[PDB]
Amino acid sequence: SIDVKYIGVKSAYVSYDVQKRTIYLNITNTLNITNNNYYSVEVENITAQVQFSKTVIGKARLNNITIIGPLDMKQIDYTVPTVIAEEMSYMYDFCTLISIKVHNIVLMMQVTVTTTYFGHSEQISQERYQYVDCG
Amino acid sequence: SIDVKYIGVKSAYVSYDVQKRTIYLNITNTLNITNNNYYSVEVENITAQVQFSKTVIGKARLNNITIIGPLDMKQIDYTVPTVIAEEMSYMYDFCTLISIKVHNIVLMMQVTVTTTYFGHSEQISQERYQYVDCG
Amino acid sequence: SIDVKYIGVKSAYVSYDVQKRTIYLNITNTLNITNNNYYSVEVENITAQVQFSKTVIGKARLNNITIIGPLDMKQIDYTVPTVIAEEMSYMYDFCTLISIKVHNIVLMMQVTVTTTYFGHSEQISQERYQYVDCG
Ligand SMILES: *[C@@H]1O[C@H](CO)[C@@H](O)[C@H](O)[C@H]1NC(C)=O
Ligand SMILES: *[C@@H]1O[C@H](CO)[C@@H](O)[C@H](O)[C@H]1NC(C)=O
Ligand SMILES: *[C@@H]1O[C@H](CO)[C@@H](O)[C@H](O)[C@H]1NC(C)=O
Ligand SMILES: *[C@@H]1O[C@H](CO)[C@@H](O)[C@H](O)[C@H]1NC(C)=O
Ligand SMILES: *[C@@H]1O[C@H](CO)[C@@H](O)[C@H](O)[C@H]1NC(C)=O
Ligand SMILES: *[C@@H]1O[C@H](CO)[C@@H](O)[C@H](O)[C@H]1NC(C)=O
Ligand SMILES: *[C@@H]1O[C@H](CO)[C@@H](O)[C@H](O)[C@H]1NC(C)=O
Ligand SMILES: *[C@@H]1O[C@H](CO)[C@@H](O)[C@H](O)[C@H]1NC(C)=O
Ligand SMILES: *[C@@H]1O[C@H](CO)[C@@H](O)[C@H](O)[C@H]1NC(C)=O
Ligand SMILES: *[C@@H]1O[C@H](CO)[C@@H](O)[C@H](O)[C@H]1NC(C)=O
Ligand SMILES: *[C@@H]1O[C@H](CO)[C@@H](O)[C@H](O)[C@H]1NC(C)=O
Ligand SMILES: *[C@@H]1O[C@H](CO)[C@@H](O)[C@H](O)[C@H]1NC(C)=O
Repeated sequence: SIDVKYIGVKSAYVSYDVQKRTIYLNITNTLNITNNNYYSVEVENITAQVQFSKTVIGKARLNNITIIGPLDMKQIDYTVPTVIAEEMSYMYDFCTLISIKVHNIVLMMQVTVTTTYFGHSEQISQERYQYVDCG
Repeated sequence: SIDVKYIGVKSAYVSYDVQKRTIYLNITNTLNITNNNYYSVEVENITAQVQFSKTVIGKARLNNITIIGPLDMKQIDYTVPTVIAEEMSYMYDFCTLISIKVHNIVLMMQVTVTTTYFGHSEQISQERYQYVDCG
Repeated sequence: SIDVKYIGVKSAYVSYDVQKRTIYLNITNTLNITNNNYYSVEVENITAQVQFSKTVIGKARLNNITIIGPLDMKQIDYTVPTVIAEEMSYMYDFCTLISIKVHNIVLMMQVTVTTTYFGHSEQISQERYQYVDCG
């Protein structure tokens, strides 16, 4: 949330990179670094805080009632066939893949019916994704 | 949340990288580093905090009632066949894969019906993902 | 949450890397490092804190009632066949795999019906994932 990077290959503060087939002959490198860093993140100052929830019921009739959670899956159908016939023939199935429901990165976080939240929360993702490398 | 990186190959503060087929002849490297780092993360100051929940019921009729959790799976069908016939033929199935429901990284975190939360919580993911490398 | 890295190959503070087929002849490396690090993470200051939950019932009728947990699996069907016939033929199944429901990394954390939470909690994942390397 402050100093988040995505760095492909090389990361450095001071880099004297030298690579194939070079001459580094009579150099006189000199450095003088002062890199102070003061972090005061998420410092808080609270005198009072109240999280109050009340429920009063009385002399009431509560008939057929449903409270359903956030995500519901019902009557979901995946009906993928694969019929292959061959009579005096040549078939060369190379790098053939059939992909059905699939995830890689799944993060859920208090997806509820009732929630009273105070504070800090976050979700950070960094990857190098690559599905198929079919050479 | 502060200093999160994704670094591909090389990470350094001061790097004098030298690589194939080079001459590093008469150099006079010199360094002088002051790298102070002060972290005061998540320091808090609370005098009072109350998490209050009450429930009062009375002289009430509560008939057929359902409270369902966040995620419900019902009547879910995966019906993938694979019929392969061959009569005097050649078939060369190379690198063939059939993928049905599958996860890699799954993190859940207090996905509830009722939640009273105070404080800090987060979810961080860093990977190098690669599904198929079919050379 | 502070200094989390994902570093591919090399990690260093001061690195004088030298690699194949090089001459490191008359160098005069010199260092002077002061790398103070002060961490005061998660220091707290509380005078009072109350987690209060009460439930009062009285002279009420509670008929057919269900409270269901967060995740419910019902009537889930996986019906994948694999019929292979062959009459005077050649079949070369190489690197063939059938994948049904499967996980690698699964972390759950107090996904409940009722929860009163105070403090800190998090979930961190770092990997090098690779499903199939079929050379
Ligand atoms: C630097 O090095 C080269 C070597 O080829 C030399 O000829 C030259 O006199 C040097 N200079 C100093 C200032 O040392
Ligand atoms: C290097 O940095 C320090 C930091 O104050 C300074 O006092 C000094 O003059 C600088 N130069 C040299 C040659 O040390
Ligand atoms: C708020 O400021 C500082 C904390 O950073 C502290 O000196 C002061 O007393 C705090 N206020 C109260 C009411 O505690
Ligand atoms: C509502 O009540 C009737 C009978 O009073 C019942 O048949 C029906 O199933 C109830 N509603 C639901 C959604 O179940
Ligand atoms: C640096 O090294 C080279 C070696 O080829 C030499 O000729 C040169 O005189 C040197 N210079 C100093 C200042 O040492
Ligand atoms: C190096 O850094 C220190 C830090 O204060 C400084 O006193 C000094 O002058 C710098 N230079 C040398 C050559 O030490
Ligand atoms: C808030 O500020 C500092 C803690 O960082 C402390 O000196 C002060 O007493 C705190 N306030 C109370 C009411 O404790
Ligand atoms: C509601 O009540 C009736 C009878 O009073 C019952 O048949 C029905 O199943 C109830 N509702 C549900 C959703 O079960
Ligand atoms: C550095 O080493 C080389 C060896 O080839 C030499 O010729 C040169 O005089 C040296 N320089 C110093 C300053 O030692
Ligand atoms: C190295 O660092 C120290 C730290 O204060 C400093 O006193 C000194 O002058 C620096 N240089 C040398 C050559 O020691
Ligand atoms: C809050 O600040 C510091 C702790 O960091 C301490 O001196 C002070 O007494 C704390 N407050 C109370 C009420 O204890
Ligand atoms: C509700 O009550 C009736 C009889 O009073 C019963 O048949 C029914 O099964 C109840 N509801 C549920 C969901 O079981």
